[PDB]
Amino acid sequence: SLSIPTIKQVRAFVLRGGGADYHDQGDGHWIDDHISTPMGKYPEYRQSRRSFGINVLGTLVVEIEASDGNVGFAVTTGGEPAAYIVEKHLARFLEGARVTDIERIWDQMYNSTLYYGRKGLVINTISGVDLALWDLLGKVRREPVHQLLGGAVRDELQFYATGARPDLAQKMGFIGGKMPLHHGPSEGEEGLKKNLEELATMRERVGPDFWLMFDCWMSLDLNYATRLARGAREYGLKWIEEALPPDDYWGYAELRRNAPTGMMVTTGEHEATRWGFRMLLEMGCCDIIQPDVGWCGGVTELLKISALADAHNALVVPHGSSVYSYHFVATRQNSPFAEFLMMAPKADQVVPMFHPQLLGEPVPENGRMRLSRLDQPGFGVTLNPECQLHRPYTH
Amino acid sequence: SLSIPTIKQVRAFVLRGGGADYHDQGDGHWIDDHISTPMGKYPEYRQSRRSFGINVLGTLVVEIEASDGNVGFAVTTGGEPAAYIVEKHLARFLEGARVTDIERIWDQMYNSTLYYGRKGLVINTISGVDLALWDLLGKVRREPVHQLLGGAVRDELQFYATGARPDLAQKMGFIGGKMPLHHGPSEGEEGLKKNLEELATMRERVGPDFWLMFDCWMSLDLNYATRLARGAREYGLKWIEEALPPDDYWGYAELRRNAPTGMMVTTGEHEATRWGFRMLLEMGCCDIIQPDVGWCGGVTELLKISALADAHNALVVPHGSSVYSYHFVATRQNSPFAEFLMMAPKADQVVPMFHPQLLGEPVPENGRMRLSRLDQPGFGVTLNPECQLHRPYTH
Amino acid sequence: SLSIPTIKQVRAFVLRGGGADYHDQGDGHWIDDHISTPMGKYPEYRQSRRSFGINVLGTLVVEIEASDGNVGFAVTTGGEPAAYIVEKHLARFLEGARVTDIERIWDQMYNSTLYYGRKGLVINTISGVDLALWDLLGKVRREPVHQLLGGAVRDELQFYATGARPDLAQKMGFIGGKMPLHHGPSEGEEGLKKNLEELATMRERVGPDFWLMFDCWMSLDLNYATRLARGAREYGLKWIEEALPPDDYWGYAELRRNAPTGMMVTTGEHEATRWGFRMLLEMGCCDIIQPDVGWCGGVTELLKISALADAHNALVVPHGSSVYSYHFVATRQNSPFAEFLMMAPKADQVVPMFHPQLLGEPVPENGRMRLSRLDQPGFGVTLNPECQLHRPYTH
Amino acid sequence: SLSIPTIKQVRAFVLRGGGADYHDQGDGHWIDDHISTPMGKYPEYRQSRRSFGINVLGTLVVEIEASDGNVGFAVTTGGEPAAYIVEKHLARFLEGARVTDIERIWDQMYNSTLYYGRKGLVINTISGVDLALWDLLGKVRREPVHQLLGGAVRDELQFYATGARPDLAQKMGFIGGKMPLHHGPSEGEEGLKKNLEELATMRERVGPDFWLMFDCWMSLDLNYATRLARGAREYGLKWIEEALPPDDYWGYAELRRNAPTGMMVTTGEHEATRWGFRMLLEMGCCDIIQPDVGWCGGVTELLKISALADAHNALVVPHGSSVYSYHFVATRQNSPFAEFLMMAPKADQVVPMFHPQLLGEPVPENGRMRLSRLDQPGFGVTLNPECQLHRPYTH
Ligand SMILES: [Mg+2]
Ligand SMILES: [Mg+2]
Ligand SMILES: [Mg+2]
Ligand SMILES: [Mg+2]
Repeated sequence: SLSIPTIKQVRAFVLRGGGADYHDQGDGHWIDDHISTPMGKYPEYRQSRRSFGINVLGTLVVEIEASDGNVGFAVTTGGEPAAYIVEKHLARFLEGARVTDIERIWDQMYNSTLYYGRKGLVINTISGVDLALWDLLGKVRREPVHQLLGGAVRDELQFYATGARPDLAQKMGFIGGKMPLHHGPSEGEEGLKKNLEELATMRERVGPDFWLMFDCWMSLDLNYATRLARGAREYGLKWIEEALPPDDYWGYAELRRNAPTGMMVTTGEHEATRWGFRMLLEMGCCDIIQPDVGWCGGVTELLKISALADAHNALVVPHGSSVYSYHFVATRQNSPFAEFLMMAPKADQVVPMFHPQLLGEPVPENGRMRLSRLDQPGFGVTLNPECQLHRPYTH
Repeated sequence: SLSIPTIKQVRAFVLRGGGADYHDQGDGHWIDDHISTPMGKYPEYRQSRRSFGINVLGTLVVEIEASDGNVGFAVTTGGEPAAYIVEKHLARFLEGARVTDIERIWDQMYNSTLYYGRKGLVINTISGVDLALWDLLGKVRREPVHQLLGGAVRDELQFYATGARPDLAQKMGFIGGKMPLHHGPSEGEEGLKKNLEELATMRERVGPDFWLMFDCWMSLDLNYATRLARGAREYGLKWIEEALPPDDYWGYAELRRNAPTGMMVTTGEHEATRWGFRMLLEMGCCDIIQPDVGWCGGVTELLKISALADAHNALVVPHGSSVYSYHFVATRQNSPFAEFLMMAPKADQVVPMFHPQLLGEPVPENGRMRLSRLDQPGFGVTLNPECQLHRPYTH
Repeated sequence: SLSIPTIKQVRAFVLRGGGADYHDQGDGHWIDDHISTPMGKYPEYRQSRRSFGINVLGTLVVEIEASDGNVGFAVTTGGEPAAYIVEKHLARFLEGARVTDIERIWDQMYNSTLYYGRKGLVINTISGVDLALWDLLGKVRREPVHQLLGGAVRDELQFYATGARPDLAQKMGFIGGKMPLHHGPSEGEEGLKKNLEELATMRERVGPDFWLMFDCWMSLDLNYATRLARGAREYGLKWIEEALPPDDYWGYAELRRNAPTGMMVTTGEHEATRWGFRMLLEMGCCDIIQPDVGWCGGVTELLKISALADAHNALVVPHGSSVYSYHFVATRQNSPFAEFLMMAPKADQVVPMFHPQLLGEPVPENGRMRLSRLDQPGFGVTLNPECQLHRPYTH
Repeated sequence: SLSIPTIKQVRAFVLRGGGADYHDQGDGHWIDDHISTPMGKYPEYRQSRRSFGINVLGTLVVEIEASDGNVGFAVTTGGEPAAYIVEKHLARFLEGARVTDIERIWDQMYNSTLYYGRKGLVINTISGVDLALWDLLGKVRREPVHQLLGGAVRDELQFYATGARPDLAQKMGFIGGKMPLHHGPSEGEEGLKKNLEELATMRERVGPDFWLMFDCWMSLDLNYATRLARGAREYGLKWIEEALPPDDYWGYAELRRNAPTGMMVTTGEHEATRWGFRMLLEMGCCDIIQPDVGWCGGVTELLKISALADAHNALVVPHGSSVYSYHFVATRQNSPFAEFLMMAPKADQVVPMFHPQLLGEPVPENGRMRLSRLDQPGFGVTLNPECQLHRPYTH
């Protein structure tokens, strides 16, 4: 049988400016233009999410070198504190292990960090290592990750675009456009009117069939979300996303019940592990779960989260994670379409989602992506040599 | 990247005499010695399960030849009627497909047979094909199946033994002994006393720590099972298995609630798909689910069933399926120990579980199985040339 | 009215060796002596919790300097990664604020870190800052923290002692002794017998009335915990703590239902926020919630958690946090007794809980602590000059 | 540390004519002009609430003198019978106690009156003493009560006005207008038509965005309330308040379910303690709880009620209690806006809510109140020397 290499060393680097950390941006970007958030109730933190620190972490790069010379890697959000965790804590569970010990390594990472993990940063870190491991395994086997995950179930991926210009997204071939909500509860009725006006304007431009969705980034309360959803019915809003904070399971269940018949309620990008998603599904909190592969626990855990959704006959549409989501969703019956975040400042052109960190990163063409483009080993990308890496720790 | 072969042809064969169909035995075997079943209420069908036709199907052998010459295969219960389904119906979804299209092929087999499937024989058939596909993928990758399923999470498997001699199993290093219940409700109080006498005798021989369990093969009613469990508490019975018919979800939940504190209720060998097991788990029907990989939908579906169990923090101890279960359970955190069926007529020695069909089949060595022993490609076994195959159908 | 000062600067430091991070110990300590944990299923990580990295973070020291010269501080678990969060992210919400803006500062810290927080390390960090804020407010007001929290409701605190020697704790005046469980599920029946033997031995030494408890540090599964509790009834075990991982709300509810009548099930030291505890209380997961003030969100959030418990008429016995818990529990009707960790290596004498970091730290005197002893401003302690602080980051 | 004074004496006085007892009015006031109540079914008690005795108690004034000369006080509804309770019963728990023993004193007051308390008058009395204690503590510390309650979370309070002239309230800067319902179930369809006509007239005058609410003072039945709410949908009614009697928890839950999507159901001004509000929240009886600080148990208990609402992510908008509510709500994230009762006979001008009892009482200016106006110690008000006090009892 094939001689399986062992893991020689694990390394963590930090990278800043775009890439995995969607919000690690500069000035003039739609993704930081008055997005409604839980902090919006404070005027001083309403115009910019960066002002309250959404960009304090940056990107965590994890590299895993095997005894055969192969090197797998992945990028996610975490930066220096995450690098500390990788170098000082998690490395011990990987070094010396066979590259195929995926399930065992994940279990040790999760159980060993349980005392300060469960959700958030620690899970982001575990996800990063996990992705790097799958990248390495793919490289060792000389096959793309989708083939290690049961194979694709569709010949191409179809995308909806997230950004402030759903009208421009339609012209680019996308199947729908998810817009950021710009006004929250603290802006009262005037803000609600402005929210609905924005949706109305886009509906007029795109026609009655193009999909339109609202992303609320955990910024509303039950009543406001209920009224926004009801008011959006007139414009055929397909779904309302992350209306409430992730810990409010009860509120999501109520919102889904009070929502217009046919309109979906989605959430999950800030939820983690099979247990977090079990709570969402069992309490009937949403119609679509949206875990981020780089934050929910990685591919190993997403496989379990996905199977849970399968049993619940629920749709799983991961929070756009570049090739990390593309390789995964291609193999899932429960993920008929995918999210493509428009990282161009004015959302007026398609650019790689994790630009400029990944070389070889495919992007939708007329809103689609042929599976044939994901034919390289692992996740099929290489780290851009132009991105200055920083290794804050060693072990 | 590696050149993935396509599937050239699928073939179905029938084999009789032992093997995958555990009950396809001759005379004098403990496995057919007055085992309590739902038919026990009829004196004419009480002594032998073969009398009511538990051995009417025999073994289904599925072979899948790839364009590179590799041939994967698997064995399960189904015989001629299953071969008909494989050759006349399922073959079309596999031939021409890339060997890595596992998820897509499974979905097509299940959705195309829904009108006459869901559970039973049709799922057994789908499972056999699925197993042959995983064997083939392992051979193409030149790796044992456990490495394709996330890698082992333990260095060895530990087994409990199923048969009429738990005392002898103890001497052979097994961690426990599950014995068949010989008397059902129609045999009244005398039968109940006999059941408890057999347990008492074995408990006396093995000491207070050795695990002892009762397998009831769907033969009881709620009250009888309740009383049997209570009476068995005095002997520290670890669990009572398949006390009721598979369709009685409600009864299982009630039984589990009325069971002695600490004693477990298990079931599942006659349950199929992620949805069947979701019902068992959500309704609180059992403490351990026991799907048979060759009957529940195969490895592909068992992965999803297992993930569901993970979310429910439930134990999964698959019904023994020789190498097909060994390779799978080795990779699951939720499967700490495994079942080994004692197929020797008097359960007084260890013999290959699927004897005589599988050459190279590993047997437990003093109740354990080092993972280092499962180092060959696929499921690591070959079809015994001695077994005369029969090809009932072609396509 | 009193002139309220503003916050001039917040600083984060890292300290190693004992202190707030209970597990940051050296060799020969009972607290690292074969404690049962979720990693115990791996022989390599069974003897020492330090081997899997329970001591990788160390202590986070937060200092908050006000415009009047007063400086509040606190210690908790978090180290360098937590310091990064404090300096690079949280500082902005405090500097310039009036020292009395506690509720507003907490809300901003939590809502600004939601995208990578909710539980774990980020909450530990928020908790440390919150504790330093309360220490500062107490110093500005020139009053002990208990007087800022509604005043004491008892004249003295009474403690139960946690460590491997409940017998010695009895001789030192404590009201009970909580001992660490040393064997988990992977150690089977032999381990279960050993666990019960240790309990039996201690019960024999202390008599039938002295309280005895078992701390399981998230290491069991439902069935094992069920059997351990039943076996411990013979020895009058008062409660079984953290039997299951924090994310298994469903399992806890089941365990509490199957627990011996009168025996309590407790958990919560690894749970955070009002919402995490709402889930525990509403689902009937435990009889006593045990949040750690330095990990659950700080005093500000613990006040809300405590009020929730009040409505549920539930007991709240916070995980011991030295003066940070003493000042809080003294004011709560729902916290009749408190936890005191025996940090002496052999748990054979009383030493300061957060030794050697806090000068002026009060120790129980014959198992009790008169409130008259907590008469100094804030939390009444000073940073030990001996401890060499490290300032990893600035802002 | 600061030397904390003790309580020297507690005194209770009675005051009549306006003030704390909102309904202790004379002729010609909107607050007594055909308000719908549970007694409305009797024609003789329909025109005036005073006719059935809503004004039989008057105001209870509680004074607490400390050893340092400081004197705290508060006003609420209770009069002579409440004074009896204060002087003859509650005084014993306060005199001799340190002014900071807030939690202990409250507990003793509640537990000692449990046999004839729980809700109603007795709790009003406890609330009065509790407020006087917080006023005293604020005076001793020389800080406004909001700073003792975690500090303000907003720079100003925004108010909606309660009275028969929401149109005039809009012109005065208020954010909304809550109108009293004038017709109940016994007036049949004619009365329902008149109720909706009144709402229609006000909606025409104020425009589509100004908030309009209906206060029903416990006067309806489930069906009538359901039909009124449905009929008010046309006029964008924001919420329907106290539709049913306080003991009908089941009815409130049903009403909230049958209510127009987006319209809120509120109640609680006649509910008391953490347990009363737990029942409301857990049974899903309302979207907003409206405890009166002077009737629900005081600030000490409202802190617990508020925390409960926090866990339930529910809005808390206290039933206008002058400075007693202002100081509290300023510190709560869950109380974004406040109620201001228009005590002017024709609701055509702003006058102090507790006029003429409190000197130094702030009032909304153009519908808002800067937190800077609540800068005096305690609740910042003094008893008006012109109000003839009466001390019916001594002890
Ligand atoms: Mg989103
Ligand atoms: Mg069985
Ligand atoms: Mg503990
Ligand atoms: Mg009202």
